[PDB]
Parts: sequence; structure tokens; C-alpha cells
Amino acid sequence: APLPTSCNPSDMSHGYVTVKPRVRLHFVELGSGPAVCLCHGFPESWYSWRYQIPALAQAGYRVLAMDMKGYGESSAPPEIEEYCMEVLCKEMVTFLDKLGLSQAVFIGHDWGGMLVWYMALFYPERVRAVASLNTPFIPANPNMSPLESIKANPVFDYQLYFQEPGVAEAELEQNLSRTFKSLFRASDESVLSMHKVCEAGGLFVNSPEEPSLSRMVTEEEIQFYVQQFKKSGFRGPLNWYRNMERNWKWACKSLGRKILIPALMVTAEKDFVLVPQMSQHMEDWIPHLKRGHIEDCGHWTQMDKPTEVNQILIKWLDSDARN
Amino acid sequence: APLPTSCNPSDMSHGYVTVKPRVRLHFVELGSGPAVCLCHGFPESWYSWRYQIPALAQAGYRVLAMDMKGYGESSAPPEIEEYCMEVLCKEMVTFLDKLGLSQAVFIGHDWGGMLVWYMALFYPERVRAVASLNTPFIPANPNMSPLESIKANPVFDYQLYFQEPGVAEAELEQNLSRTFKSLFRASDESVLSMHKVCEAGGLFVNSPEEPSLSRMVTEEEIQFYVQQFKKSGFRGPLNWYRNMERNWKWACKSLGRKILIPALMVTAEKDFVLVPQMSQHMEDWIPHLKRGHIEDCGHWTQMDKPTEVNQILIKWLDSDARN
Ligand SMILES: O=C(CC1CCCC1)Nc1nc2cc(Cl)ccc2o1
Ligand SMILES: O=C(CC1CCCC1)Nc1nc2cc(Cl)ccc2o1
Repeated sequence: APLPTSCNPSDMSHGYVTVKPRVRLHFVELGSGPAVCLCHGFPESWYSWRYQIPALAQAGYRVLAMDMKGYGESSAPPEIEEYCMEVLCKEMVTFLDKLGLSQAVFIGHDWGGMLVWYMALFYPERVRAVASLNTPFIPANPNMSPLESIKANPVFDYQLYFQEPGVAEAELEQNLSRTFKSLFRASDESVLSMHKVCEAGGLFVNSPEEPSLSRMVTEEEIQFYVQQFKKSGFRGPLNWYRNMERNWKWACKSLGRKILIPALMVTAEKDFVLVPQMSQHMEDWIPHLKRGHIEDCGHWTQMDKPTEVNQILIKWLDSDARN
Repeated sequence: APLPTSCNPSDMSHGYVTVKPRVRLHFVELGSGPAVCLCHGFPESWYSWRYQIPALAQAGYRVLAMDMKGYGESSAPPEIEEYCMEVLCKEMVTFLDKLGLSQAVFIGHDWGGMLVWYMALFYPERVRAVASLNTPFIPANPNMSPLESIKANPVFDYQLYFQEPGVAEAELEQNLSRTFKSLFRASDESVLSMHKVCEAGGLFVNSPEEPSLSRMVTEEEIQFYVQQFKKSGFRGPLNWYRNMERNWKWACKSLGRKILIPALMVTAEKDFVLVPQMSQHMEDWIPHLKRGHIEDCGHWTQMDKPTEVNQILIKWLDSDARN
């Protein structure tokens, strides 16, 4: 099961779409057939889709690989508010408007996973079928705020560390080769102590200055993600985490609402931040849910087990999405 | 029959695709469904499609409005050779490669009409159905060269005037407001003496310094085509006309070949350079030919009779192309 076909940057079709005067979302496009929009997570890029991009096109689908707001080619407005769920979601609909797409299958991962879930909650007419990698669908509770929730689970302390503007940026921007080589790694090859990131005084303080090259990614691929963040940097990508109050209230404006479109949740066994058990009760709010699970898969789902992901995604699109 | 919906530049999806290191073709994209590539003529732009673009999308087609090599956003290599039929055609296939499109309906006009005809002759597997506006399909004759052909018909003397590099450029670039206001006009509103352009010492020498605003186009639209040519200029656009020897030989490499894919020729009654009678015998080389004709239509077919064009195009796509 060797690694499948990838994507070379200068051999892609780069599309650009302004959805607001100051906001221009970029993307890569390949294939013909039902539109399938791919949204990455933090701190990825459209590149993290390089294995499923050509395969999805191959299966008979149009692939719009999103370069999510703040990341890379896309616009990066320094304002925190420009990254609250509401704005980001609304711009996606606008993205479809400009392209003249009535609907589109939305497949996200990590933050993009959160993104595509709400894009299925508040804009069903716009989403054909929704699929999420690692990120489960938890309906915001009215009585409990992110305050005592992100402080309930010990791993989430890294997020409180992210809240403060500029702190996590200086570190994350300090060494891009290291930062990305340290991050993109299979579970068994970890280094990050998502235990006490605040007490440690950073997320890399307890790690090698020159980590090795993970078995998942090559040197070149790491260099691509390096040149990518040399533009906007991290303030944008990190801002997604900084709008918790807003995302909370906005999500309460739906309460007894359920996702009724074809949905598929893909749990990754070895992911410690987004553990497969968080999606346990999803079946309730999504009566039209189909499951997926990848063994020996870490957080970076696409880079980790590319052949598995493409097998599950394609099989699900052709039956539930494709119609 | 008021003028149909148009296209606003900043509200479009601008895609870019490099097909050679030094060549990057731009385009606008709108709609979902069978891919339909629109190619303009000289000296137009993707904008000349503004009326059929949203309509074609509306009818259920994906619209790739090409910003043809040399014009506007696209790369403009000063070398003449970079505009010979062969190169231009080959890059289009490469354009499909990069986007991952096995086939695409090709609709051209003027030079793009010549373009899409050869793209149907030498690359059938790549063209679903071909349609040309004004430009008929004349199979290059082995015995007769463009020498005594472009010198047979009196109107074509403007082309011999184009051959010399830089001559027609200085004039065409001299006043873009005038140049384009003088050009984009209905037949009854002419000014251009395509009689003796060489003896006159130019194509505008015998015309008003401040021509009026044609009933077809607004001031803004003229200003768009003005800012467009403020980049590359005209050397590129004019170079298309400068590769006659090559286009001749290259076209001889097919002789007894016929276009067998669904084809549609649209003749425009009032066009004096591309008279509807030039297409008379096309029926022979194209056994699968369907006809179209627009009354009171000048050379600028799309701007002139936008409601007619969209009626013919759509009706033909849904039956022959769409499959
Ligand atoms: O923060 C998220 C995603 C959200 C959790 C709830 C909804 C989506 N995951 C997440 N936090 C990361 C930290 C690092 Cl250093 C690297 C990758 C990460 O992915
Ligand atoms: O150049 C063509 C058509 C091709 C050459 C013969 C068949 C295809 N027509 C053509 N020559 C023009 C000159 C000016 Cl100044 C303006 C518009 C023109 O359209």
C-alpha cells in the first residue's frame, strides 16, 4: 500500500475569490463532476489534501481545495473577530455565490471540521453532504460555557495558551522548519507535551531543537509549509481559537436543530486532542450519520493514512453524496 | 428584449493556470455542470463574454471564460512564435490537463473561433462539442498559400498591415479610449475603412479623433478594455496574425481529416470581415454540423446581439453537447 499520487504546486489551477473587499479566499481546483470543497485545519493548508485531491478528482468529483482564511494565499485580516465562526461560515456561502454553486459537498478536518459542521447546521440548502475528519459534532450547551469546558479536559490548556495574542505567535514563527517538523508527526513519533503548555512556558520548550523528519512527510513538503507561513504568519491561523464567546452564542441560536443531510464522521484512533470517543453520541443529532474509523491514525489524518482516507471518502461520496 | 445579465469583474472567480514556465493563462469561472470553455477573439478579452457567461451558467453549465494568451491577466511573451496555432492549441490541452478535465465544449469567436476549430481537428478526445461565432472552418489548401489568399480579398489588406511588428501597435496603443470606442461598434455605426489600410497609413487615420459611444457598449465597459490593454499592450494580441507560414504547414498535417464531433457555426449577417458566405461549404468537412445565424449582427457578435447568441448557444448545448 505505497503512498498514492500527490500534488505539485506549479501544476495546479489556482482560483481566487473575494467575498468581502478585504477578504480573498484562495484555492486549488481539479476534476469534473459534483463539487467537493476541502477545508483544512490548524495550522495546515490546502497542501494537507494533496493525497485525496487527485483521487477525489479521479473518482469523478470536482475538487475545490480551500486555502482557508488566514492561511497562505488567502487574505489575513489581523482582527480576531474576522475569524469567529459566523464570519468564516458566511464567507463560504459567499464563496459559493461568486462561483455560482447552489450546493457543494463539504469535507473538513480539525478547524475546517468544525467549520463544515456549522455549514451543515445553518446552511443545509448549500451543503449536499457533510464529512468531518477527527472533529466530532458537539451541540453547544446553553448552561455550560467554554470557560469551564476547556478547563475540564487537561489537554485543552494549550488553547488557553493560544488566547493571548502574540504569545504563541512568537514561538510558532520563531523556527518554521522546527515548528512544522515538530508538529507533523505520527503519534508514536510525538514530542509535544500537550499536558501543561502554560506551565512549561510554550509548546516547544520541552522538545528537540532539531527534531527528525517524520516518516509521514518529506523535507520538501515541510519546506512548502514553511514558505507558506512566511507571508501571513500565525496571527490569522491562531485567531480561529480566539473567538470562543462569539462561537458559543452564535451556536446557541439553533438549539433543537439537527443536521439532516448525509453526514460522515471519521474518527482517528491515535489522535489524542480529538479522541474518537468525543463523537460517541453524534448519532442523536444526526439521524443520517454514517461512520468511519482509521486504525493507527494520528491527528494529521491525511498525511498519516492517505490510502485509508481516500478509500473511506470515495466510497461514501459515491453512495450518499453523489446521489 | 432588454440586454441580459452581465458580469462585474470584482465579483468573479479568477482562476490561473501555468502551462509552461513562461506562460500563465487566466480565466473567470462560474456555474456547475459540463465544462464549457469560452475563447474570445482579437482584440477582445474574457469580458466580451459577459452576457453569455451568466446565462450559460444559468442553463446548467460550468463556464471557463478564457482570457486568451497575450490578452490581459494572461502572460504575454513578446516572441511572435509564441502565438502560432500549434503552440496556442497545445497549451489549451495542457490547460485541461492541469484542471483535470478529460473533455470540454469549446466555443470561440474570431481568433478564438479559429482556435476552437483546430482544437476539434487535432484533439477530438479533448472536445465534447465545438461552436464558432463568425469564423468558419476552411481546410488549408496545400497548393495555395496565405500569400495569394490574403491578397485575393481586398478587406484582408489590414492583416498585411499587421504583419510588420510595432507598426500597428503604436497606433492601437496611441489612444485606448479612441481605439476601442472606434472598434466596438455596430455595423451601421462603423468608421473603419477596411479598404486600403496600408495606403491610408493606418486603420484610424480616416476616423474621428473622438468617436461617439456605440449603442452596444457603455463608457465603463470601454474603460475596462482600456485598463486591460495597459499591461501587455497589443504586441501579443497582434502576434496571432504574424504566424501564417506556420499555421499553414501545421494545418496541412491533417489533409483528408474531418471534424466529426457535434459542431455549430454561427454566421452574423452584417459582419464584413467574416462574411457568412465564407462558411458556405463547411457542411462537407463537418457531417455533424448544425447552423446558426443572427440577423442585424455585426462582428462583435456577443455585444451586438447578446439575447440572440444566448438563445442559440443554450439551445444547441442542451441537445448536442450536454449529451
Ligand atoms: O483546536 C483544535 C480543533 C478544534 C477543537 C474543537 C473544534 C475544533 N485542534 C488542534 N489543536 C492543535 C494544536 C496543535 Cl499545536 C496542532 C494541531 C492542533 O489541532
Ligand atoms: O482576424 C480576424 C479573423 C481571423 C482572420 C481570418 C479568419 C479568422 N478578424 C478581425 N480582424 C480584425 C481587425 C480589427 Cl482592427 C478588429 C477586429 C478584427 O477582427
